[PDB]
Amino acid sequence: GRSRLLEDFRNNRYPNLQLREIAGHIMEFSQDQHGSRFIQLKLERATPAERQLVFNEILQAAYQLMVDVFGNYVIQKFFEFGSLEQKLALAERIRGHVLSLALQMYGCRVIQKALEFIPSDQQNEMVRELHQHTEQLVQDQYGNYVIQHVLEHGRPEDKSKIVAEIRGNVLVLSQHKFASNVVEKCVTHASRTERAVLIDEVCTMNDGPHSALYTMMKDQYANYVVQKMIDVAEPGQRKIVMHELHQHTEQLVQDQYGNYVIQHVLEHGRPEDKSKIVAEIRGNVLVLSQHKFASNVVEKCVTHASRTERAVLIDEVCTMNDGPHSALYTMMKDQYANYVVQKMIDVAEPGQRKIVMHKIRPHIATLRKYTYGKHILAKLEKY
RNA sequence: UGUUGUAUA
Repeated sequence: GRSRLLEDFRNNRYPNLQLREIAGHIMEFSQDQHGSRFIQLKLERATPAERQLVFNEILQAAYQLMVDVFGNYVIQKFFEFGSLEQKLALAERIRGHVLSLALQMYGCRVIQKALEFIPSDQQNEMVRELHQHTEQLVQDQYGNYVIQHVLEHGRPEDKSKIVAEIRGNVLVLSQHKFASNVVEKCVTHASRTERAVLIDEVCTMNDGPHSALYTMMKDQYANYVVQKMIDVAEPGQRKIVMHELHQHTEQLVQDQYGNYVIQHVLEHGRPEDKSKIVAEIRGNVLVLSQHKFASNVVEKCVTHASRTERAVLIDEVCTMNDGPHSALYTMMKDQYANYVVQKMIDVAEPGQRKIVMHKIRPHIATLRKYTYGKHILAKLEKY
């Protein structure tokens, strides 16, 4: 199916091939893996005369290039390094097809490039086509990237229109694999008023017997939205969001997705929020350290809480008993809590580390017999 | 020895 020229260029002939030599073959080269990189490289150091010759061979069938696995890079080159007249002619071929391209695996790259480098009257013409289909775009595996592009670099008036389509479905779209990222970009990149309205929407609604925010923090996708809502909420709303988190801390530290929201607060939140999380953990360090999910939260607590809060959690482990065992001994033998013991050794202050080593000392000579306890021994060979 | 989400050769 390939021309002789393309086949030979692929098979190492013409090591000095120039743009002018492949006249009449631009469309075929563009739809070829190596023909496309050739045109892209050659365009970079090509004269305006050459670039225009290339452009005339792709303009008619430009759409076909936009939806091609290899040709879409060529279209993108002209949207970024072509003449004003070339950018505008390509925008004309796009007119009436923006939606199809934004829904397309390669077309959506071309749309984002066009939105970034064509003039304003053409950006607004292109965005006008999209505003009629925001609902579909927000949930599409490719269109969601085009919506996020507008939110990150578009003009405020256009961001506001995207917020209006999301205004009302924050809870549902936050649980959507593709749309949850758009909710994030709205929360981070829209106006102050629009961010507060979106955050307030889930603050004021209930999901049956659950608070909407609690549901979101348990969701595989919406937990990322809440983390962003925590990062950008103004102080008054932030306290409202955090109140839902604190009320459900015990549930969330044991949840497969909620435990990351708790850790996010421990690593990047305010210290008094960490102090309240620690106060819920206190008295349950033994049990939570043995939990697949909560054990990670216990680790973040001793790492990021205050000096005395960490000391309290470590001292609890040192002083509490598990039936006839010391809690430390039970923790060392557990598949998860052994990691907590190791982290506690690492972060303890020398005086407290000595107390930890004292409770560990009777067991050193027999840790090798334990599936997980032996990793305490392995670690201790650095102390 | 232990847990989270979409981008092109």
